[PDB]
Amino acid sequence: NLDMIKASYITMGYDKNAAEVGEIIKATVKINKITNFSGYQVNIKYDPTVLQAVNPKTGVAYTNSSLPTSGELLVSEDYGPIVQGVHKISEGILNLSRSYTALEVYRASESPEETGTLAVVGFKVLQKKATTVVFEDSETMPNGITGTTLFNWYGNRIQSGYFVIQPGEINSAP
Repeated sequence: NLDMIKASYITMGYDKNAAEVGEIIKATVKINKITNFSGYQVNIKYDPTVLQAVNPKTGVAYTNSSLPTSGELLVSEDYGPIVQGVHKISEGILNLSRSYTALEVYRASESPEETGTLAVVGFKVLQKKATTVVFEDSETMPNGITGTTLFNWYGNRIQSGYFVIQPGEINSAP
């Protein structure tokens, strides 16, 4: 299962599938063909006993309020992006949101951002043990599509029409 694909989705990709205790894998949240996309909320589940959420480009441990590192999308300052992280690190739960707020300015450009990366998080290996990270619904995302909510530039929730592609195993027991 690889990308280069016509269907609309959101996924997570790894820069590597395998790593030693203490090494960091960068996990990138990214989307494909989301119509008039203007923001995301995602809820991420991982094994805290096995993986530690860190900054991907420094290595410093995330707190319950750490920000994701930015992607290619949602960084145009003219459209007023706001970003927030509300985590439960001891349960292995990250919840990240970033949206444009100046939607009228955005709509006026007639140039929607529909495909690209959204967010980069780091995962430092604490045990070289078989482990998976998932998008997963939360009690707090009543409307979450498998732990995801995406919006368009009218401020509407995208209610269907895309796939949530789970990222696949880390350090798989061969």
